[PDB]
Amino acid sequence: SKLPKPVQDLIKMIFDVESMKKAMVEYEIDLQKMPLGKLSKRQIQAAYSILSEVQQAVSQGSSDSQILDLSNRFYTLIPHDFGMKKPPLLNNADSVQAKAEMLDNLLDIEVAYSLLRGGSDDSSKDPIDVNYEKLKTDIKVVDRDSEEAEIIRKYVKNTHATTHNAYDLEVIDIFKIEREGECQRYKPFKQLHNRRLLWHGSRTTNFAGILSQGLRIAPPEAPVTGYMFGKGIYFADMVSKSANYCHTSQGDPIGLILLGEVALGNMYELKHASHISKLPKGKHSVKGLGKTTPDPSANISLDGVDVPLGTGISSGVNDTSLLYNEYIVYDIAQVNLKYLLKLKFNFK
Ligand SMILES: Cc1nc2ccccc2c(=O)[nH]1
Repeated sequence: SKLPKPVQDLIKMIFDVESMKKAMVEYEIDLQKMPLGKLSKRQIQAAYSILSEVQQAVSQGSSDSQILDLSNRFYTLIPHDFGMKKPPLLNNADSVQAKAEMLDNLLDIEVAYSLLRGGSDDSSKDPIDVNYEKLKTDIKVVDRDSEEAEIIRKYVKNTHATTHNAYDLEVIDIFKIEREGECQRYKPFKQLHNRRLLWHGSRTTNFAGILSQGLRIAPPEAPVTGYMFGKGIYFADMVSKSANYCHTSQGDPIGLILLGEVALGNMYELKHASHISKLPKGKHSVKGLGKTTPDPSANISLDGVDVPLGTGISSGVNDTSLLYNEYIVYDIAQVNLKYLLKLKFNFK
């Protein structure tokens, strides 16, 4: 009752058990054999190791049956329902990427559903108040006419890529967030140079986890797929690049995005896929060099932090496998989430 409507609107939204169920069904998971309440960490941890066993087998060149065994084992562990359609073999990069994408969501779906059942949920206290406390995060509404509000709205407007011409982004709510202990954790990197305010798009069902446990790196068991520069935390300077990872449908055009203080330091600027996790001496990050970059001449120093809100301009790089820039850090302590934005997607 006692929280601002937008802050409340956000809790019910991120803690929706019905939205969690929707995602499971969209991954073709058998909710009769694998309900929301059966999902466990060691089960998803096991599901990662099988995908890593699959990608190793395919690489080492295995036999139909031994490769088929891991496909059966994965589905036996994570009950799937394909109806009358035959179960698709997990024996290729597209097959593993799609299952690895699912586990990421299922990981943050578990972390969220566990929170909901956890705690001394009694009766007198408003469901919102109860759940907002469980995130261990100070969520405060940013005023419409504030300084930061104009900066954040300039950033959204100017960094929307010409390629991403399928929606128009519309800002609904801006929240100044501060995760419990994050500043104490980030403290060793606050002094570091090249600190930037960057974007991070993610599915709505993952935010109760993102605000609960912060932005995280894939576990060692996870297959090394989907991401261009290894297991690390990925950001964009282009809003629409991150906004794409909200997976907003025409029926559900409401999604959430992030702005985190990423302590980049000396960036190991690459142009083509390169798995590392272990950076080179003196480097603190990786920068995926894109053909299009926000105007470096139009940089802003909001709170002594670099904000590349420049209009989309082409960088002088053409020998690169990347359309737009991306940034990766391999230490979760180098991130410090500042804002959470509620965005409307207006499809053409
Ligand atoms: C999950 C995720 N991956 C990304 C990769 C590149 C750039 C941005 C993102 C992002 O925002 N979320």
